This record gives sequence, structure tokens and C-alpha cells, in this order.
Amino acid sequence: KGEELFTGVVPILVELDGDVNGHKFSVSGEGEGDATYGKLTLKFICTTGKLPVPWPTLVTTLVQCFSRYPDHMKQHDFFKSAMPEGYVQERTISFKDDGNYKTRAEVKFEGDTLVNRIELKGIDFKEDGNILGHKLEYNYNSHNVYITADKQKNGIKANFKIRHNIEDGSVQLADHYQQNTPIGDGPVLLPDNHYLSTQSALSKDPNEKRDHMVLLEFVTAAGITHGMDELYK
Ligand SMILES: [Mg+2]
Repeated sequence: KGEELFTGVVPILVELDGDVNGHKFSVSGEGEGDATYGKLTLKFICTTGKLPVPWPTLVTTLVQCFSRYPDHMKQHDFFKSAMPEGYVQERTISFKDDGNYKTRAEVKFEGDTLVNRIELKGIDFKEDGNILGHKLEYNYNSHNVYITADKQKNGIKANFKIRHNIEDGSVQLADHYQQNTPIGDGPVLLPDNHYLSTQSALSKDPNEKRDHMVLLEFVTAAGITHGMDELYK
């Protein structure tokens, strides 16, 4: 059902309201996704002024329905199956030796646009730790997002660790725990264990004076046992 909404290019809107250690801010993003290619193109603007945390710390919060699910794994794509009514996605992001973010997002269609609306709350950050001291490089490593079914919730959970490069050559770890639950009452796909292989490239718009982030991302599902190789023998 839901997967049919993702055969072409879909416009995306992202709206985030944040509070980190009492620093309030908002981010708006616009772009498009084409799940056929696992591909996202988005530009984000801090609409309140200067962003009080580094942009890379917000990438995971700022639409896994655009992941490319290989045909042989189509029955494992929770995210699209929940559309158009959508899902709630919640995360706890624990920065090693530092504070944490808690996020709540609703991801659904509004007309023909896929919208991601987020509230983010950060607490217990160190004033001159890597986050509030802005010591993170403006770049982004590749990762895997490990998904498991959460039958009790008619949804999924995921766990993964983000490695953020620090300007002195060290790494800041950000442990992620996620849960997704459908908003609608219809049936969804409950997957076998698998992962999403993610890659994200961060850049700047040379004509933009606001604080912003341009993002190119590719996400591909993997990790499910297939017998396809035997076709070629
Ligand atoms: Mg306290």
C-alpha cells in the first residue's frame, strides 16, 4: 500500500523545534527524496539565528521511508508501509561523556508532501564539551542502522552508534536508540532483523548567509539472507 507513494520524486518538508540546555532554536528544511535510489537532497536553515549546537549533531533527527529497500527485502519495509498516515519516531541520543537529546517526530504525508515534524530536547551538555563548544568537524561518517521488530508496538526499534569527527582527530560517540510506532490503525510490515547502510555528505550553499546545512544522503537496506546468487550458476 504505502510503498506505492514512493515510486517517484516526493517533496519533503522538515520542521524542528529544539531546546538544548535552554538554548531554543528552530530548523526548517526543504528538498526531495527518491526512494528508488535511496536518495535525499535537503537544505536546512536555522530560522532563529545561529544554531547553538553543531549541524552534524542534528543529521539523524532531521525520513527513513526514503531508504532503498531491495526488491527481495520489500516485505521488511516498515517505514513505507505506515504511509500515508505515518509513524511517530522517538530517539534517545546519548553523547559519550556529555549530554543527551530526546526527540519525538511525526512523519506523515500532508497532501503529496512527506513531512517530518520534530521536537528535540537536549540536557546536561558540558559548556565546553564537543557539542556546546562546537568542536565537531562539518562532515559525516557512514554508518549502519540496526533494525528489529517491536511487535508489542506494531512497530520497530533501532540501535546504532554515530561516530562524530572532532577537530583534534578524536571521535565523539553518539549512541542512538530509536522506536517507531504507526499513527494509523492499518497493518504494517514487521521486519526481520536487518540494517540500513547510510551515507551523508554535508556542504554549504555559497549564496546563503543564514546558518544552514546542505545534505546529500543515500540509504540502502541490507542484511537479509537471499538465495539470488544461485540464479547465476
Ligand atoms: Mg540535573
